[PDB]
Amino acid sequence: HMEKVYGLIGFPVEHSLSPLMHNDAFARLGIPARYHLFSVEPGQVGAAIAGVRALGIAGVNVTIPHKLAVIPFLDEVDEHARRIGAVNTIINNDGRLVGYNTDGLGYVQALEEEMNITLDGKRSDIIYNQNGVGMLVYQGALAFEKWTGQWPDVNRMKQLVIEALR
Amino acid sequence: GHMEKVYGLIGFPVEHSLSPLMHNDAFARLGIPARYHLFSVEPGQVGAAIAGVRALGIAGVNVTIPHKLAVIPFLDEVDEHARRIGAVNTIINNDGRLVGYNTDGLGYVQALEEEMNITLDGKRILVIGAGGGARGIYFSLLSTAAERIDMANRTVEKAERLVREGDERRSAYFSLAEAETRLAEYDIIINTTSVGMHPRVEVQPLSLERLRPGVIVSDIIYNPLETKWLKEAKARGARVQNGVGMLVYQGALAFEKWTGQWPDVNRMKQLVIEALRR
Ligand SMILES: [Cl-]
Ligand SMILES: [Cl-]
Repeated sequence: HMEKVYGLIGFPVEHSLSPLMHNDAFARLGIPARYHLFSVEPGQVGAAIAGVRALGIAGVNVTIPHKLAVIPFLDEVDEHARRIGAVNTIINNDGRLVGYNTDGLGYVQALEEEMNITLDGKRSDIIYNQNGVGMLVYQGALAFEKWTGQWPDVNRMKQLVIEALR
Repeated sequence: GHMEKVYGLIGFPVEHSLSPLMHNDAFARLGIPARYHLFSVEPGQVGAAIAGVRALGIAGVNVTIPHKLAVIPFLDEVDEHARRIGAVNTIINNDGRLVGYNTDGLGYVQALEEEMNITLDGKRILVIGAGGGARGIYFSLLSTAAERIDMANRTVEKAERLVREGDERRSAYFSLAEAETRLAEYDIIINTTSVGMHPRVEVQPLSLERLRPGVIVSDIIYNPLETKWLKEAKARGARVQNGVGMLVYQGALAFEKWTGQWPDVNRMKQLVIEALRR
């Protein structure tokens, strides 16, 4: 079968662990696809996004330093991402590119699940190299769910991440 | 873990390709951090796709119908052999600079010499058809020590035009009718037309009536794995070859151009044949 293409856009991206967790998750769920790393120099972000649409790449995550840069090139941006003024997740719907930001929701969810608490109280270090691991995994999983419609096994993603960071 | 490099095919359509099958298996057997994908590119979306290749850092892509001519303006450089053919089927991305090549000719030739264990020295060759699928083969054959490379085509003027681009000292142009009458004058006969290809199988590129026994009859068609033409040639005592080899060597040459390593062609043929017989 023809696998769909996904990946991470950023500069640098070579040491990202997103491929590790996403690819294991695709396989686990029998999803014909692969997650890659796209090193995009500042100045070519416009061409990278136009490139995503033209090549039919299914979707891409966006890390430093393009979260803000990709916005003018999308066809639609989620009100939340607009407000934040940053996008870390893009999906290509038959040519229409929509931007989302799962960094926040991801931090929150990973917090209350890893700490087993509820923010309704006063209402951790995101650096993973509480860890930022939970955040890395959850923001990715939210993106994974947007693309595939399936919520991946986060415990497995965390396990692979941690093991690698060690 | 290492960053996988991205390769793929651009065209419209691309889903039928066997390149992923071949390349992904080769990357695995050789321990190469990479994957070959399929990228559908609509006519008029070529400039954006190429710009994408540069921006995203895609290592290389093959090009097929109907973009082999259309991609040229977006390339920084085009190999001399590809410029002569006027089509690019292989692009390598050298850290931002795109160079195009065409593996048609060498793919065919190298597969012929190896599969049939022969040298082209002094061979009298007849190429049938004068289309894009024949230009690479024709030009590469001219670079060998073949005795002659003649060309036959239904519309003789197209063959004449191509021969003028060639030598004219070792190559003459003929109509299919003329070619059939002098079919005995050739050591190797090559069909580059799609006559006999799926689904219109019960027809042949040209009559083998005057074919000599023991000569080589080469058909680049690989679907079916044996055209009516090849079957009859075998019956007439000819050594035969379908296009599987060309397809494979086209892939191997691009693969080597990209990685610097020559893949296992027998393994590639094995997978290809299985996919075709499926
Ligand atoms: Cl012409
Ligand atoms: Cl072929």
